[PDB]
Amino acid sequence: MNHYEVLVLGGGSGGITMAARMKRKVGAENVAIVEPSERHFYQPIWTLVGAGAKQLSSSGRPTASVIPSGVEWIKARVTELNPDKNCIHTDDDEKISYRYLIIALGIQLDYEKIKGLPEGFAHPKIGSNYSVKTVEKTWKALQDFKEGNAIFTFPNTPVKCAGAPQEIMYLSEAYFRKTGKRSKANIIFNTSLGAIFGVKKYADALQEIIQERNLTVNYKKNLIEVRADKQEAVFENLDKPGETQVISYEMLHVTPPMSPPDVLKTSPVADAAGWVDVDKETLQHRRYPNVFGIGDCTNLPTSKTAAAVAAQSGILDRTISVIMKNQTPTKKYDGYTSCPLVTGYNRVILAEFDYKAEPLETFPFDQSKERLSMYLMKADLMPFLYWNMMLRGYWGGPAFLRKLFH
Amino acid sequence: NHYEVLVLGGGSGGITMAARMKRKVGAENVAIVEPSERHFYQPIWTLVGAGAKQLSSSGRPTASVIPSGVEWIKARVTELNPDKNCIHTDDDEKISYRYLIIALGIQLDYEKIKGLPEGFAHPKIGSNYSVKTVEKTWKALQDFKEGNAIFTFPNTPVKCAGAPQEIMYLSEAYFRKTGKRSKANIIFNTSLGAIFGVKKYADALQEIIQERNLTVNYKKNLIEVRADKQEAVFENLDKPGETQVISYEMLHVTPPMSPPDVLKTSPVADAAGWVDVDKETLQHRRYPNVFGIGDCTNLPTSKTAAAVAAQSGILDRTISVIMKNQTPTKKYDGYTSCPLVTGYNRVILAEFDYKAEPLETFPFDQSKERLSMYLMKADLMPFLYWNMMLRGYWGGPAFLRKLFH
Ligand SMILES: Cc1cc2nc3c(=O)[nH]c(=O)nc-3n(C[C@H](O)[C@H](O)[C@H](O)COP(=O)(O)OP(=O)(O)OC[C@H]3O[C@@H](n4cnc5c(N)ncnc54)[C@H](O)[C@@H]3O)c2cc1C
Ligand SMILES: Cc1cc2nc3c(=O)[nH]c(=O)nc-3n(C[C@H](O)[C@H](O)[C@H](O)COP(=O)(O)OP(=O)(O)OC[C@H]3O[C@@H](n4cnc5c(N)ncnc54)[C@H](O)[C@@H]3O)c2cc1C
Ligand SMILES: NC(=O)CN(CC(=O)O)CC(=O)O
Ligand SMILES: NC(=O)CN(CC(=O)O)CC(=O)O
Repeated sequence: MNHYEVLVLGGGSGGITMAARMKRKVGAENVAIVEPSERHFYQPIWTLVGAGAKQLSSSGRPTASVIPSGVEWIKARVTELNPDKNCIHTDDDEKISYRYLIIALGIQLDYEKIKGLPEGFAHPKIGSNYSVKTVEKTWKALQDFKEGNAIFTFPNTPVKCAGAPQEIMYLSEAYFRKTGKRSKANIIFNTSLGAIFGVKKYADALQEIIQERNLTVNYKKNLIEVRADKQEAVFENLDKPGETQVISYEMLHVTPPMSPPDVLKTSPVADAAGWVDVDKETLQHRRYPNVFGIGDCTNLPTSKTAAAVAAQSGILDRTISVIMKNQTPTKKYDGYTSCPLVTGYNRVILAEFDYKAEPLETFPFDQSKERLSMYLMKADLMPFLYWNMMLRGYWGGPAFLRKLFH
Repeated sequence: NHYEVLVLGGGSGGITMAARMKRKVGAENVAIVEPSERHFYQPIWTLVGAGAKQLSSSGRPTASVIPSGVEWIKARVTELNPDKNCIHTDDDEKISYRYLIIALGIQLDYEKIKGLPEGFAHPKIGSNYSVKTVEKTWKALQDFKEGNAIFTFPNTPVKCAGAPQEIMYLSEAYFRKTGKRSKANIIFNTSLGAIFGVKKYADALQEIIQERNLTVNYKKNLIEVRADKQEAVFENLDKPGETQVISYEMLHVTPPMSPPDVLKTSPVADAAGWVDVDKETLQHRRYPNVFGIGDCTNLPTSKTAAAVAAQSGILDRTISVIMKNQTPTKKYDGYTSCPLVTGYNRVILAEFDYKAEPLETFPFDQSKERLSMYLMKADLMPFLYWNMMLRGYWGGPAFLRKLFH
């Protein structure tokens, strides 16, 4: 069997970041990354791409260019995990064993659970910022909008970046105003959830925006079907089983149902729901002590964000090092996570919070207010620091800077 | 091989639907894919765990309930390719169909709890949800001397939401009748924030919980069992990262549950792995020749055999009208029932619908503990299950409800 001291499953945000940290602990030649995709994306940029404010090209880099130098890149798809014999399988029929395993497989997009998708993306007026293949379609639908309903969906599953499904609504609302066609747009947010946001301090701020900008939010309404032919969308009422609603749209933004990667759903490393089953403090696996998880694929009960990944990477780095000395971990993850909500082409509400769903703000001023400073940070600073600091393993939590500023 | 109607699963919904469609398309045009040699009426296991009935009475050979002339393919489904109208089995056989009925039930995942299932090799721990552990529940009740009697409820969907607490009420009554109620601290450690999701019966159970000094610990989920040390670890779902290690003299485990593995990645599943069907007609949302019944579906109601029975009448008509190139008319109302055994001689018959509101068959108040309803569940309904439901002659109780009113 091909073998590595540290095997990283997934070459996305968590995988690359952990690979860089592990290169410095065990040496590059002793780390491998299993990743089939040729390109690595900073997916937060896609919110602004779908709003015409950023280029798709700028959100990605070739996977080969972010692989830490000297780390082995296995360009393949994991097809099975056998933790009881410390090995995995790839779709090349290659078997790889490990001393330590880091699982960073992200979350899976399930557009096809929506009837009429993804076939319907071949038609105009429908987009989705959650995929490289549909994010630009959001912008074209926003551009080509003339009159009617502008509908935005939130599915009945876990999601990554719970703020992005509505960020694009606020940007869409602002685009209509600057283009003079706000009068002609009826803006609808049909969300499976019962609340606009899970943290009150920020839910309150967004509700103020919903009121002042004439937005309609229908709660517990989930998209089940798209008739891209007829520009019709069917929504189910989760509170009244059986009841469905057909509504026309002049533009529709779809947030797809999402699930654990297929390979994990049936794996011994998953919990009953398919997520990597790890200690919520240390990120060591609950049942396989040489297995670790990070990012969207875990059952860490916090919002699945890249900011969360960075905080987790600092914790996991310390967990693994301590276990390699057969000591007990002491540093505990607090559920830190962050959704910088873009509320317009020049404003961001920087939501930061923790396992308790209470604010945990880095800056001493009130981040529930729309701010230009926070827009610039997200749109211009954070991508630079992602490629050049986070992916090299030198960005953990902002806890350091939060306590500096008191 | 090809069959007009292919039924996946030879359980409650599978056998029932096979019997009904035998009468629609002919027995020779129906097949059942089911690997298990024994078929169980699982509600009895609640009383087996309490020592009130024998496990032998719970099951019959699978061969004994297959409708005459229907093909029993004793194998395990391993793939579903609905776009080519076929499935694969663990015999490397490929079977095609004109219509597919998916009745694969729910899957139990004891191994997601560290220390299980190997912990069942030790004493003092049982589970009524498995044939291989339900009798261990009864022995744990027997051997209980002094300490904590722990009953759990997981953080996943469940079949029969009432059973995890039914065996607690029976266990309480058993300790009174053996004199050792004084020596038992009895706790229901549940992942949920409520004792029951329908208020009328939630109030009834809460009054029973207070009157018999039972402890309910909400948002507490079993994550590990140290069977050797008789210790059980719970996570606090309200404070991620916090745990609690508890000693037990008796532990009853309700395991985490999930969709069958073969469905988790299947195109017929919704994003969560449940069979994605219309909530009223039970026809699949994306493949119009596919149907779902029972625990494997995403029907948003309690997963119960009574729900299967009501669903079998709707699905029978749904499939019949589709065969006649017509659109289905009759809607499923989400009817389901958990007849809660509250003691060795009493039952709260909870019946409700999609809106989580009571829908009682009888005109009297079923919130009250009743011997009539105990006698019905313990003795009559098993008879009616083997002899009417599994023959396709039991659907919704709607008719009886309207008469009895
Ligand atoms: C539109 C949008 C906007 C967002 N905005 C923000 C934001 O403003 N702020 C924020 O913090 N977060 C945001 N996020 C979330 C952020 O992108 C993710 O949380 C983060 O990328 C998670 O990292 P990860 O490593 O867990 O997964 P990913 O970065 O998604 O990486 C997973 C990797 O696993 C690979 N993989 C999958 N299956 C297999 C397999 N079987 N074998 C091998 N490899 C496999 C994939 O190819 C991928 O490279 C946003 C997300 C979206 C979609
Ligand atoms: C302890 C307990 C007490 C209960 N009490 C009650 C009660 O009082 N009232 C009530 O209404 N309900 C009760 N229930 C629930 C009831 O038993 C179930 O809801 C009912 O059996 C659901 O039927 P089903 O056909 O959907 O699944 P099942 O009856 O479980 O049948 C599923 C079948 O699918 C088969 N199968 C699985 N995977 C595959 C595969 N890959 N290929 C082929 N076949 C496969 C299995 O072998 C099984 O035979 C109770 C359940 C338990 C565990
Ligand atoms: N949905 C709306 O249009 C406005 N709504 C806000 C909401 O739905 O939460 C109520 C209000 O403004 O008083
Ligand atoms: N008891 C009944 O309702 C009919 N039963 C008879 C029985 O098994 O008791 C089935 C049959 O027709 O043979």
